[PDB]
Amino acid sequence: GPVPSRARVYTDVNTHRPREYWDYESHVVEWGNQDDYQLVRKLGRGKYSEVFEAINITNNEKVVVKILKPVKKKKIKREIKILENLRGGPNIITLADIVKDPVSRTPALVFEHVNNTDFKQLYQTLTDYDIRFYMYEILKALDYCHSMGIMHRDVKPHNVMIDHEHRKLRLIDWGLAEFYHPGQEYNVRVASRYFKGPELLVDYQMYDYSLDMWSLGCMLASMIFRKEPFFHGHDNYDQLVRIAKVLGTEDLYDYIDKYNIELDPRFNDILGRHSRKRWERFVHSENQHLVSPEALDFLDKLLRYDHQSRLTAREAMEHPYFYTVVKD
Ligand SMILES: COc1ccc(/C=C2\S/C(=N\c3cccc(F)c3)NC2=O)cc1O
Repeated sequence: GPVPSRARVYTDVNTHRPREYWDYESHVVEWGNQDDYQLVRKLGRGKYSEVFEAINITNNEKVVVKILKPVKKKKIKREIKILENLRGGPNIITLADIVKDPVSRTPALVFEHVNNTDFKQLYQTLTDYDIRFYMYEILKALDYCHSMGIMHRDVKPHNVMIDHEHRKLRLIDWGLAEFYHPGQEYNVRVASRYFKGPELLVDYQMYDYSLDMWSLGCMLASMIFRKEPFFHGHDNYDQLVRIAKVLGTEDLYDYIDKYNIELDPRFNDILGRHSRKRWERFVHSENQHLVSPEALDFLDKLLRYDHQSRLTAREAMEHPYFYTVVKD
């Protein structure tokens, strides 16, 4: 069978936490007052929820209300428990309340509000310095949640809220996040297609926090190279082919051979043979102001097939790419 794997950091965090910390199925929700919140406008809809701007009438402050569609109560408790565990951490969205919506007959999560700019327009305006600054702020959030025993599993631009006026960043949408337990096998149907790590694309279930670092590398590559998304697959099979055309097929085979994994035979006629490319080939006159040797080295150390070889969040924060970022 497949070779097992463990996280190289924060491996035992949940082992030595009290069971109440990670045993989300036993969590007892503390419900707030549903009439404290007045919905103002709908902001979005997903497969699992709708999100609204709202006003908390007990303080006349804007909040954001996520009304869940019906889903396994286990998954609802998981997201609530994770949000409560991480509340107050650096750049983690703050869950302010949980209420029962009388119309949907489901829980409604109430969050702090972020006056954000959509990434489609924000990414066209960010400077080299802005990108380093906000990448550092995302790493603070990821090192925190990893240090707290949690993997996010849906890192992508749409889940990073940025109020550019106040240089404020929040990592949102913890609905796919999970507790890391050594040796646990996880669902590989997580993350958005363009941000799925090779471990998900080869169906390796014993993955860990390092999945988030692949997704972050995909974000970085799209920003410094001005190509969004960077790995633009048309389905989950073509997604791995897009990656292999950059990282090469020999190291893909080294990866699956190390964990004694077999590729889906449907790759026999689509994968081809590809050399590993140098990142300089993606540099051109319209993105070179966002590229430096430090940026390419940092990106190279995030985008590794082997989840065990990627920078950890803490290691990433030590990288020379962040030397120019003003520290507080
Ligand atoms: C503008 O300010 C904020 C915006 C969002 C959030 C928190 C969210 S949105 C979410 N899921 C979605 C995403 C898209 C569509 C959908 F129907 C649900 N999960 C969270 O935690 C907090 C804010 O302050």
